[PDB]
Amino acid sequence: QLTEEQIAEFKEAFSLFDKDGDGTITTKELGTVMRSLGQNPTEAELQDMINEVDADGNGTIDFPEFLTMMARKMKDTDSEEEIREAFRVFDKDGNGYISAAELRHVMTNLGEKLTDEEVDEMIREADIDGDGQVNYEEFVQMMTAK
Ligand SMILES: CN1CCN(CCCN2c3ccccc3Sc3ccc(C(F)(F)F)cc32)CC1
Ligand SMILES: CN1CCN(CCCN2c3ccccc3Sc3ccc(C(F)(F)F)cc32)CC1
Ligand SMILES: CN1CCN(CCCN2c3ccccc3Sc3ccc(C(F)(F)F)cc32)CC1
Ligand SMILES: CN1CCN(CCCN2c3ccccc3Sc3ccc(C(F)(F)F)cc32)CC1
Ligand SMILES: [Ca+2]
Ligand SMILES: [Ca+2]
Ligand SMILES: [Ca+2]
Ligand SMILES: [Ca+2]
Repeated sequence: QLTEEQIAEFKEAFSLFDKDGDGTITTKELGTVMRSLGQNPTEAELQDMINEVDADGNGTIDFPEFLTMMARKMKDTDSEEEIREAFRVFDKDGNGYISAAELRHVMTNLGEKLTDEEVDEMIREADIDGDGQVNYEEFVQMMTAK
């Protein structure tokens, strides 16, 4: 079940979307985060994404709704392609490995300022074989909660 550590981590993640700190993520905020990741949704696709997670139907996502979404899990059968595309946003040089440098660049473009200690830790926790990098297989497992 949801650990307290995961809750604080998810609250941190929540703040990457909730730019203005008003406690809700709007389509505008979702749009700017997606664009920072090289994605380009239309105002309509942005609305569908919010509506899939919007529980009380008020058009925006508050922390409980985000936590709920984040809390839940699915198998790798759940669009391996989405995972593939996400991997590609990190693996900027296309070599098949996410380096600490690549992880840092992505985070910075997202507006998250990590030190060296934090980047290595994020890497260390996803790294299975111990080479200090995250390959696609390691990435998949991080995502599929297994
Ligand atoms: C001031 N100092 C700034 C950096 N933040 C957290 C750094 C990134 N971070 C992180 C890194 C290592 C170990 C735990 C965590 S919590 C966390 C949760 C989500 C994200 C995310 F957002 F990337 F998904 C990033 C982090 C801690 C406080
Ligand atoms: C049922 N299953 C669960 C719901 N979604 C998963 C996450 C929802 N959502 C989303 C939708 C489409 C594509 C990517 C994403 S990531 C994401 C990030 C933030 C939010 C935001 F902003 F709303 F918080 C909503 C989403 C897929 C379908
Ligand atoms: C639950 N247990 C811990 C979580 N995962 C590893 C998560 C590593 N990870 C991370 C770690 C702490 C805080 C936030 C994040 S988000 C994130 C994003 C990219 C990567 C990247 F790019 F390196 F792969 C790794 C992580 C492994 C299983
Ligand atoms: C428990 N089960 C719940 C669902 N997933 C959530 C996705 C992984 N994720 C993550 C992992 C550990 C700690 C914090 C986070 S927030 C986060 C932010 C970005 C990414 C990234 F990298 F994709 F950009 C991945 C994650 C984790 C495992
Ligand atoms: Ca907001
Ligand atoms: Ca809502
Ligand atoms: Ca790479
Ligand atoms: Ca590795």
